Amino acid sequence: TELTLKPGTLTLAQLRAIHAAPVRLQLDASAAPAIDASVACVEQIIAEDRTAYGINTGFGLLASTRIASHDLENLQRSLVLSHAAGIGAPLDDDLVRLIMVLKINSLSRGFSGIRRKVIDALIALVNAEVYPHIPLKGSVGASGALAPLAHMSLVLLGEGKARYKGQWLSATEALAVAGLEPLTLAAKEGLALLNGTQASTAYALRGLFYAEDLYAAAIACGGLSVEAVLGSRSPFDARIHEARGQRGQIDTAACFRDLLGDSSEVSLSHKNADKVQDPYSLRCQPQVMGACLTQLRQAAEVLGIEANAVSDNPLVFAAEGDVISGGNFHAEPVAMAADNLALAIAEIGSLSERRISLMMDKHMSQLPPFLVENGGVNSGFMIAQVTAAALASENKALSHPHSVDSLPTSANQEDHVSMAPAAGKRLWEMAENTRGVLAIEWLGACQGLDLRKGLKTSAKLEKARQALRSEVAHYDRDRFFAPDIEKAVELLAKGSLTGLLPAGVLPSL
Amino acid sequence: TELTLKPGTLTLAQLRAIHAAPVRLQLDASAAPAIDASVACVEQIIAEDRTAYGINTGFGLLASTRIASHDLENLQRSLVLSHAAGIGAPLDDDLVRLIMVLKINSLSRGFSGIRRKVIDALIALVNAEVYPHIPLKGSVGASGALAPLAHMSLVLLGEGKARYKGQWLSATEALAVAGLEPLTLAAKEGLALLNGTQASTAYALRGLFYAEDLYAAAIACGGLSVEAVLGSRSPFDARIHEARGQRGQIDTAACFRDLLGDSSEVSLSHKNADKVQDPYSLRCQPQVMGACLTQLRQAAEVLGIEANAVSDNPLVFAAEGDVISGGNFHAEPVAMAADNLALAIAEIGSLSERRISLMMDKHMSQLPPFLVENGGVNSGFMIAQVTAAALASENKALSHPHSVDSLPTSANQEDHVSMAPAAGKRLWEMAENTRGVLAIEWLGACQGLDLRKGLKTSAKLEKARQALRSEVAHYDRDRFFAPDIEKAVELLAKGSLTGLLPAGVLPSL
Amino acid sequence: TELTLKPGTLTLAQLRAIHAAPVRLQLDASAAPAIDASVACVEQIIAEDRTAYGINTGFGLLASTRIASHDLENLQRSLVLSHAAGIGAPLDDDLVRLIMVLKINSLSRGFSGIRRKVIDALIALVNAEVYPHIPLKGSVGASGALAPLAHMSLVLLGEGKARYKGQWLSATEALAVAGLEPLTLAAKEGLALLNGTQASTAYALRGLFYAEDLYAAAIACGGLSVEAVLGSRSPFDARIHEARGQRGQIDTAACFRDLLGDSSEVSLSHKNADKVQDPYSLRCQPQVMGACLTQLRQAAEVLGIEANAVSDNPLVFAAEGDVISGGNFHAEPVAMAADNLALAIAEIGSLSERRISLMMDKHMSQLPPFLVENGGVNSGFMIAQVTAAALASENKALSHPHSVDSLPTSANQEDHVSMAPAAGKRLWEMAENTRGVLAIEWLGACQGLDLRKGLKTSAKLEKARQALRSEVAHYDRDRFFAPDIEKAVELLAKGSLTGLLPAGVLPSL
Amino acid sequence: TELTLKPGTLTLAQLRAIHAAPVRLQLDASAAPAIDASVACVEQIIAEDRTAYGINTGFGLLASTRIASHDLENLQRSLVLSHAAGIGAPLDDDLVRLIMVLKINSLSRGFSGIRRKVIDALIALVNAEVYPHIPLKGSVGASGALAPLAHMSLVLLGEGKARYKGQWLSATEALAVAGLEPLTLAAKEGLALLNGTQASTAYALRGLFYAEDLYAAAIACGGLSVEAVLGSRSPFDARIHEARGQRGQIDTAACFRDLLGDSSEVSLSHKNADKVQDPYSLRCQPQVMGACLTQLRQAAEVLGIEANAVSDNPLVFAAEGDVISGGNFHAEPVAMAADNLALAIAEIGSLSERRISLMMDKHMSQLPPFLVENGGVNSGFMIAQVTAAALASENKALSHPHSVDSLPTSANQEDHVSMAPAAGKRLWEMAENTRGVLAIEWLGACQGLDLRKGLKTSAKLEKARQALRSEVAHYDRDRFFAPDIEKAVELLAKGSLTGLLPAGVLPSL
Repeated sequence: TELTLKPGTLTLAQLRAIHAAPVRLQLDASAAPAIDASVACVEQIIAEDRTAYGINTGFGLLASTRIASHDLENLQRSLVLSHAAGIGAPLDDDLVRLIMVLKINSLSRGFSGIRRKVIDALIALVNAEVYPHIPLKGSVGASGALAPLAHMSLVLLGEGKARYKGQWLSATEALAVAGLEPLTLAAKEGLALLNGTQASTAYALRGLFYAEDLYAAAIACGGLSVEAVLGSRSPFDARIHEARGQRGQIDTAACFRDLLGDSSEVSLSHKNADKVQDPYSLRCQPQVMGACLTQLRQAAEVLGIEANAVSDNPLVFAAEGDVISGGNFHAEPVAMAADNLALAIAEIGSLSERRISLMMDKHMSQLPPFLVENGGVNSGFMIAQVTAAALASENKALSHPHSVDSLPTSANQEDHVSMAPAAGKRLWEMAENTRGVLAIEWLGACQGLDLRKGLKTSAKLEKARQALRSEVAHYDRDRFFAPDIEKAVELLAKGSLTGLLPAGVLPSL
Repeated sequence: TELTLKPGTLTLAQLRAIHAAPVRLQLDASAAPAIDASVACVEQIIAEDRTAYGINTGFGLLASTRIASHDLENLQRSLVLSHAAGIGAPLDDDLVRLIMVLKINSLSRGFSGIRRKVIDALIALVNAEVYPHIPLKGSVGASGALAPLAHMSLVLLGEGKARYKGQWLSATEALAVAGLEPLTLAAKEGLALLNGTQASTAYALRGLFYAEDLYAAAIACGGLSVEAVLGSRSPFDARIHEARGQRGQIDTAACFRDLLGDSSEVSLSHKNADKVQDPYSLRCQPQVMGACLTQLRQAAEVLGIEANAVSDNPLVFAAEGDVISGGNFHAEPVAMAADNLALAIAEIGSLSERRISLMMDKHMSQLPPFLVENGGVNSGFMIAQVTAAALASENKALSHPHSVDSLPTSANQEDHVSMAPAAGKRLWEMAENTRGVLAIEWLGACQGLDLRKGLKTSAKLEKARQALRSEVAHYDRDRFFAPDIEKAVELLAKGSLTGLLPAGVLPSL
Repeated sequence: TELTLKPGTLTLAQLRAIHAAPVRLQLDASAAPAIDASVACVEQIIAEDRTAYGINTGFGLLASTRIASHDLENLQRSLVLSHAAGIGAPLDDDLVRLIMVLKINSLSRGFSGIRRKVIDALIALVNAEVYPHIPLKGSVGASGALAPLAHMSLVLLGEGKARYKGQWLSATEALAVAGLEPLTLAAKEGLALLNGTQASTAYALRGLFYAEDLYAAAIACGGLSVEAVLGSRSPFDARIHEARGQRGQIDTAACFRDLLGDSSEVSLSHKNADKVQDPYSLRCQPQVMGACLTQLRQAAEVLGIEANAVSDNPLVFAAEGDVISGGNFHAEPVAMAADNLALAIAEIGSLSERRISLMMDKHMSQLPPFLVENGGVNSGFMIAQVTAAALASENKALSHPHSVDSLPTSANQEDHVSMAPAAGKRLWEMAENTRGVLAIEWLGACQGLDLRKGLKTSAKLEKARQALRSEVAHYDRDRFFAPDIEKAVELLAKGSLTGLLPAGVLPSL
Repeated sequence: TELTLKPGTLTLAQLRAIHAAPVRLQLDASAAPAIDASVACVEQIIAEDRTAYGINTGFGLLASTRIASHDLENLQRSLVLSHAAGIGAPLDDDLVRLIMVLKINSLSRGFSGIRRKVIDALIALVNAEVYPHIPLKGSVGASGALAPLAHMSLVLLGEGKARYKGQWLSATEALAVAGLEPLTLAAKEGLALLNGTQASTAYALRGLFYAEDLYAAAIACGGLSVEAVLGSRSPFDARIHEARGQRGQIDTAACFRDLLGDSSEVSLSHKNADKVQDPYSLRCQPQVMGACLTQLRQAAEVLGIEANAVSDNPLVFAAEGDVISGGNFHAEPVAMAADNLALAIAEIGSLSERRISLMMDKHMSQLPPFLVENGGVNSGFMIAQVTAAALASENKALSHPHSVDSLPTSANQEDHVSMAPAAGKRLWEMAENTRGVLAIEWLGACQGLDLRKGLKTSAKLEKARQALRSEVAHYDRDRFFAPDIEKAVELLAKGSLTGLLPAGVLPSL
């Protein structure tokens, strides 16, 4: 997938693509002038013997002291070497890549004052599929992607290590792989590379994509459970949704009618489609899932903007010759988006679990008192029904927001931070919880529909049944179930059901 | 303030007005046809001997059993009498009113099948300033505003009690005050009155308004602290914000430049406006407060929509002659908005506290090591600086989201609920925490600027100084401070500083 | 109730008594020597021209500078005047009193270096039922009960205000009421009065007592629901509990067998007492309530110790002539106890709610599908069953611990604090949630047993039925229920059911 | 390490040993009679044609229906096969082993009615170092260790897979390795193996051990930082601690005096040991760490008891010939212990972080404004100081308790559960956060003391310096730090500093 990048125009779709697979990129020519221009600004500042913080001053107490021009190259290197004090397991190549591409997009907007040749270097590591070692922990989402970003730049200066073809090489052997040589940095270039919200942004983005995949899956899964228990379609009537006027819900109901259709053999084979009321977990799916869609749409907007943001410091405005110190490196926005996404992920998992319970019960579904065929011979999946409770419950605590916490770092000058990295990181596990839950819904609904011998559900829903059944057989009775769940989870993770959702509903899809 | 209501067109401003003070309303004539029409639909259903759930069936197991037409009037009354099982202190007249006006707006959209004369009754209690007894607790944000809504309708049937001129009268003496008589209800009218998201919506709305008032105040307060410590204005440079591309932050910075202006006597009296970097708590105000503005804007949209929503069940579509049972009574959306608003309220309080700390410190401000004049003679407000820490910390726990919790009610048919009432209720206390924090910032900044003898800050900021000083004197030293805070809180609560913020920034303002 | 206090020997029972009602106290003569002795130590330090921090140094930067002896009296007064920067509503007389008695107990251990005449003053305000104004907020549980304690001492120096006979008098008119005159303080006496963990300790203690009252009530209530639904007694078999070896549970089961007895008319009237298994919410009561008892016993121990603790600074050891600065003013222990107690309170509320649900369901009880007599005529308390869900759910968020939060105060010298005040304060509301829940259980079980015409439960349980029925009639059908709950709550709050629990189970009882 | 097990006498030390390394065990002869006896009870129940739930009834609706005696062997197998519906990664051999040994201890108390030959089988898999596949997720801590326990028993019946010499074999090849053959089960044996609190108990135990290791480490680390910044020893004066009367704190102070001694070259080289007050993070170490010790001691007691508990159902009392159904399988106690331990782990991490901050600051330590040697040349570890903030902050959210959550499983008969597995699982990550924090403290203090050329600290503390320096060199300046942290973490994880703490302080140590 070749991209000709025009900085700051990244869409969430492209971001999905970048997160998902290898990317080949090159810059758009419209890019060259602003980048090159911001460098000449920095360059003339130096030459006019002027002194500017972030450009040619020292740091802290010395933030006021000029650094010998020839002293400047060692500053960079000291900055990079010093900040790589992260901790944890190393990010998978996917996230690295994404972060690499986000930093590139960001620098290339020509507000950062670093040479194109340095940007060009990053791009070359991207194109070569060489991914610098980045550890999961250390950043508080304020003062630049500081460790993760430092760990990234290490390889550029022939330091640290990088992964290639799944093997750890040296920052040197790997630079060569990319057709490069160890690089030396100039004024501002140290602060340009190490500062930004890219790490936290990639974390939050992965969570959004995850939240997105679960959403889609949940519409297919909730559609089967409606059928499995011979539920109504009336809860999906467009008019009820337009009368509430909630868009998330409006679009969600629409998605539901699309997948279920006006009726099915299954649905048609039950006298009427009204009688007894359906339980909230069925009936209020548009409302709840609808609320969830809104949530993930709000975050997506914030995150869509941040992915193209000029997030370093200080920023250089070559047109006016100004260099300004701000705080764009503060990822509060991103943190809140991550926290936002937590609620949607949890509540999708919550609703699916109650549908599982419904299904297993001696009614809430209208099938076997457990699906199997007697609580006394065996006792089917009342149990997988327990596993989903355990996963759903977890997400309740994981929902605790991180954007409200903060610790005064490095001498109460850095007296308020975001915690965006942790806000976002936790969504990944939250999505695993919700994914196992749905998988169990998926397996349960298909088991149940199965019991309704020879009957068929909607066209999209029969596709969802077949997707499962292509890899997991009907579990009609006593035998080790864990491996069914395990398999269902994978298919979900491979986006098995994603294609059934109508297009343009989800931000990145 | 007279309003001629056109149902479902309520703006957040009008809602602010309704929440804030007595409202006189009447319906717009364009209203009459749909309302009257939905009634005739219900009415013809009855007459054609047809039986429809929510209209003329029983409930639960009997949800399938027709109720003798003449039996129907007692159903209503039984519904109302039965659901008023709430708990807690009674809502203040303000919230009652708001809820009353939201239910009225909702019913009048003519999807609810209840007589105009019943709507007219509600409106008359509004116009008369007669507020039925509603207790704070009982609702789970699903199955209709059920208790609070039941407690409301009680007065209509000459039951319960209502508050008038701050006194509890009987639902009878109070009905009369409104020029009314006890009412009898007809088919569907019981479910129309008791079902809806109005209670939770009013709770969340009050929180939004609160969050809004704090925001504004926080821009004035953060502006004074910048001055108090001779901070920079460069962090507010429009260009840095447009380069990030975040709107919340863009608008926030703009608000800051508006209040501070390019410079002040105070600011002008300090050699330069660059030198040492400002601490995050100063520098990253656009970023953080900007993130907060976004948050409260997202919720406002959801809540703005819900205030005009047709939230009862089942809904009647007279044009097609259809009566449909959905789940619009599920307040998931509202719950998430409330949870959303929690983060903004907390983080506004968080940033203000670190500014207080900065100010009290032997620097972070550039004034007295505590503001007073020596930690050894007395020791000023290092302490009020402690009180703000206690209030800020609280909001960290209060931020725990309620929209992720749910309990299966009334026999796992109501197997998923929202918890919207609690999500929203908790914001009120959260705003008190943040308001005390800011008050202390307000008092501190004015104390500090004071110390800079005879110097003046911006025009809007001098207005903020004077607003304080008009009621709270300079606290130049040893004497009981609590009463300063107490006073500052009130002024804040009376919206003292709200008028300084530029117009059209905040949803309801 | 006259007490002759021997400092540091307070029991939790006496503390319950002090919290619960007016106390008359006087010191034990064994007290005089250590108190008087610590004063003479301070006094000789002064006279030997020695200089000691906390005794005769300044504060902060000046913590190293000696204060003119004649300057010392104004230090006290400055300390008191300065720290009273609290916020919130004023504590009820009960809590004030308790705090007053805890500070008295503490000082009197003769480690604090303050005159008996000053202690004597406090005691006189206690004996006279004069309660100084203390606001709920401001303290972070570290650096002395600082504001609340300052607000307390205000009255002593003829400042602030005090409540007497429920009226706010002046610290002067109120001092006189106590037979006193405004007092002047000496070296160390300022730090002795304002520093300590008494405020947080009283907060946590009130929560413990609350948690205690709920526990007892929950054994009576859970006993009725077992009967109401014709549950088994076998889950209470001593042998099952001794086999687990958990003491909390062992004692809890014992309490259950005591209240239910081997059998009842009710229980005897059902063929057997085995058949179908009982649901966890019945069967696992010893286990869950047992876990809860342990929790509240652990906290009680910590809190029992803290109530007698010498918590000021610095401390004076007259025997060796030493004055030492420590940090006993850090209430971490208390904070954790408060957080501890949160889990017990929540989980008691949680189990009671599921018993309500069980009862309302068309089984889980064996009575009316809702208790009333048809979901279709009326529909009874399926609803009060909703109110309990709302109260139970709240406690889930309120359980979020405060002892994990901390903010660096007054210049990172006070860089770690406890947050004990908030940890404890929140339990009070948590107990209201759980109390409403139980009240609803209480009312429901009695309603249900009622339906079993003319049948009787255990002797203690019939007492519990009668306690209710003495004030709340059988609610056999359609009519306003809220007022039933309201009434039940009160009785619970008046400890109505507390006397049925066997003695010596609960720490303070 | 050979053990001759006398059931239910396990100590926490032995449990530490079992968790930590391979165990060889055999039963004590005193064991044989009760085990064998409970079997004959079950056996005679069968033979007398009597029917008993859990023994020879069906399940659920059929819980009342007798199972053909010859039908019974297939019941077991169906039970096992059915409940293995867990999810997640497989537990490490350590935890498996521990769980295996806990179930063995439990069954062997002869209340479970299963043959010794079946117990003997488990023991043989333990002795052979063959560890059945157990996935991390699925259990809600109620209804028996159900999935994890089912997954365990799978191998016994020649199903599933087991790990041996770090390789996954078949339950068959692995049974053989243990010298076994696939087993068939009899009455009650299915419920005896699958039911219990062992899984959650092992999870919580690992957390306790972790919490224990961190505690010790934190005393050594906090001792070095006191020295690094030339802090006082007076805060550790026994008298201050006895005056508070808190035991945790009393023992903690004692531990501190033991490690620091009355004085050191370092301490001796600073004029006095009083002057300026130390910051809370130093001074209040006994108080905070003391509160933490209490917390972990409380949990340990509960967990110590649970490890020896008879936790299955129903239980058999051969002496009286009774078979009783209780609910000992409800792990509420364990859940609360796990939640309890969370607070200690967090607060240990919290205090260490503020000590790091202190150290890095241009004071709070008295060393380099960052440790390195100028914020302007390089800038040392102000950064690792950031990494610790990120880890400490995480633990704030992870502290959210799981014992307050619950979901009604398998048809509201299982209407209240514990969530003990998740309460405990989360402590492991929480300990990683706190361990990285301390590691960074460790590295920082040693770096700082280093700067005090040629000076020495206490004898135990010099051992702690050397432990580090044996593997991590002084990091005197600019170069990649991450690998220092990485290394320090490992040493901590290998219990490097554990041996310095005086004996008998910690429950398991």
